[PDB]
Amino acid sequence: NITEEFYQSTCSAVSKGYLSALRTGWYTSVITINRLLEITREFSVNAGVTTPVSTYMLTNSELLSLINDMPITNDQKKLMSNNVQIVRQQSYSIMSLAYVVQLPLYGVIDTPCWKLHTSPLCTICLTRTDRGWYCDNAGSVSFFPQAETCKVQSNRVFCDTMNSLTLPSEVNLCNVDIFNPKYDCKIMTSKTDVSSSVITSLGAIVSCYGKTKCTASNKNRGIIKTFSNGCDYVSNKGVDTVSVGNTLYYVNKQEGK
Amino acid sequence: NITEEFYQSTCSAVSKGYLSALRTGWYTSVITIENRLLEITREFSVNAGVTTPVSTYMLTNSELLSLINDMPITNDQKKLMSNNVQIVRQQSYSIMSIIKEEVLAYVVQLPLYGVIDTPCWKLHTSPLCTICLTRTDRGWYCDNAGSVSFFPQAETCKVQSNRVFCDTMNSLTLPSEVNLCNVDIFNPKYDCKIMTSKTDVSSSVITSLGAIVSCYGKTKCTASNKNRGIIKTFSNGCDYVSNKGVDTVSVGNTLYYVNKQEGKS
Amino acid sequence: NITEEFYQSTCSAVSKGYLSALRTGWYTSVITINRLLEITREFSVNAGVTTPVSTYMLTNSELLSLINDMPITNDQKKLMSNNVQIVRQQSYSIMSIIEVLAYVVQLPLYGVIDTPCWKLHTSPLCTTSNICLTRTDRGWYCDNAGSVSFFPQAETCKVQSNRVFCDTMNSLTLPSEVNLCNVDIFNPKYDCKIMTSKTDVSSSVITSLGAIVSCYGKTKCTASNKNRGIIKTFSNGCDYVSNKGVDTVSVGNTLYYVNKQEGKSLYV
Repeated sequence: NITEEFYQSTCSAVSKGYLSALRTGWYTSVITINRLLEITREFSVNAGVTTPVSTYMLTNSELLSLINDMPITNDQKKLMSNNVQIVRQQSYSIMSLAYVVQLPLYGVIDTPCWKLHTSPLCTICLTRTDRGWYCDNAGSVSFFPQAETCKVQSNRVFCDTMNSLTLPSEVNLCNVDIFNPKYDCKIMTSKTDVSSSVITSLGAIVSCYGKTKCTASNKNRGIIKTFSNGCDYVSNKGVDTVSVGNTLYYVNKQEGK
Repeated sequence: NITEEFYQSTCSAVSKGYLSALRTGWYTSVITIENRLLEITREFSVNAGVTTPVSTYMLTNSELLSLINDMPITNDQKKLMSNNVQIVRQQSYSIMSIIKEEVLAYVVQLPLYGVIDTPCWKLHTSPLCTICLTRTDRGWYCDNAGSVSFFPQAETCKVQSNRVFCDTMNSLTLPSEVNLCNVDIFNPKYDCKIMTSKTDVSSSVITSLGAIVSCYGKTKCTASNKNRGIIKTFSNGCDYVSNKGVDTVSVGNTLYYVNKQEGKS
Repeated sequence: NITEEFYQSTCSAVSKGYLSALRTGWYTSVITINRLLEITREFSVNAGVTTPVSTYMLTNSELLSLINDMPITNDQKKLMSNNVQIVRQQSYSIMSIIEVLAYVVQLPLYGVIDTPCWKLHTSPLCTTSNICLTRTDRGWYCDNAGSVSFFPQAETCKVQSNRVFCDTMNSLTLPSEVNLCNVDIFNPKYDCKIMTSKTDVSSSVITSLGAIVSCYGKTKCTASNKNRGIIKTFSNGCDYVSNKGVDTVSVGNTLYYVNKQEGKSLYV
């Protein structure tokens, strides 16, 4: 269900097909008491505040029981129930044996999200500067600039709205045209050639300029492409590595023994 | 007394009343050991020789107060750290040393606060439309030797009650005139950082003691109470809600929760 | 081998002499299994994903064995072998499905090595109604296939001795002409990023081998030695101090510590 589109005119790639869950609240629960030994160790090691929330601190069934108590839709309950791993990673446990457990509440769910990657475009060079995750919100778009804040599992993304930036939909036009009149796209500029590569979700972007030699290879077939002056995109189905000068980039994870 | 002031003219809220402690140094101490040893060994194996926070196994409550007493600082400083060992541990590191022949040696690293008891405030912001503007520099501010230190990454400051503890390592220094941006974005004494839009935008932001709601264009925004129900239907404006009288806010189909929701005990 | 240059004209300092290793890939390995107890605890505490990769999860020798399997040069293998601590810190371990316990270990592959890196620190510079400027792009820079990779988040780079290990995931690519911003902020070959003020500002910044002190307006700033007390009183300007000769700096009532302060030892 996940796709990636490449836009040569702006030297940027967009990974689409994700579905959202945006944290807009917290649900708290007070808890009192072999298992006690593990809880005690955790709090001693982390000075009274832990994350993720471990199974010792809260068991798989106790968690589902709390999910059921939460004041939310059934589709929401169902979604959290299938992603306890992420839910735990976005939760906190705080000592006050008494301690308080703190779980996320998702204000909105099943909205489109996409991730944006960018590379230099030269003729002078321009690079778009607003990389990261975007999600549709209440008719606008929430943008999440810090990579830490969004967790992905298959086609589901879970983001924290605490430090998000709200933007109009017209930002999408920057993908096609950097000089568009409806929104002022953020860019960075240079007066000299620059070459590099960026690994994206389903491939890689290669910006190759000036005298630099750039090549792409396959583990079995060796060198399959030599690039010249341009901005190009390569699929992870047909390419395993990219080379920019003497720097080697790996498009796929390299499976070991 | 912690308070929150809302400023409609800039669509921003400021949480005030905090008192500061800014880390400007480190105090180190070498520790040797010939049950507790088992826990220390595990910690270092799991964290590849460097840990934070500093656990009670690595350094006991009384050993810690003893070190706080050794540190070259004021008594009010000593008193402050003594009442906040939890935070102090969270801002400290423990580093394993060489593989000795007959002992386990490691170094413990504790914060030294270069200044204390200065005012801090936290700034939240939401979009203001008339074309829209949003102020950009959210986060913690603290007074510092006649200027203001600004801490843009939320991770860097720890709060407990009315005390804040921040790390000066990656701070930005600014003049006091930055306060004037709260009331007037177009003031002549300082260039307030803003982000702009040519189209309507709607959103909400949860603050410390409430929430801000920016509602523009065709979007429906409402605020509700548990008891009662819908109190307020908003139209085109920037409004603030107190967490004493409102529990939830709705922007289009997105629901925001102003209070933490208390669950089964 | 490691030096630091101060540039008064820009109120900035550059630490040089480091050598690079830039992560551009991952090497994965599937693993099946007293030791089992520790592994189980780690996954229960961290909800199935851990970093760093512990000795329980992967032993010192198993690690070197994997380093030997990796498709890379010998100098690379030699470098990682001397820095297992860092390698573990940059690696992940992820549990799978289901005494029959499977998990995947994830190690960095360094696309390039032994290139120069430097770190950039900056402080406010004020002049003339006063105007004041601060350069905004602090952090690590490394040479990379004829250009320069910049790493703005401090988290991403780990240092040990004169070696730096950085993650290219969130890097920004820049031309070499950025170096000219060290000497001249208003240079014509590159547009240096700056932040501005219309009022005086004073502060200090601790660098790798010293500290920078920006002292302006009515503020009093001093520098001291433990063995000699006050050795300098500053006036309106931007100055640098070496950590060999100075231990503390004072800006108004705020005290900064240039060196780590050695304390009392304990025994158990």
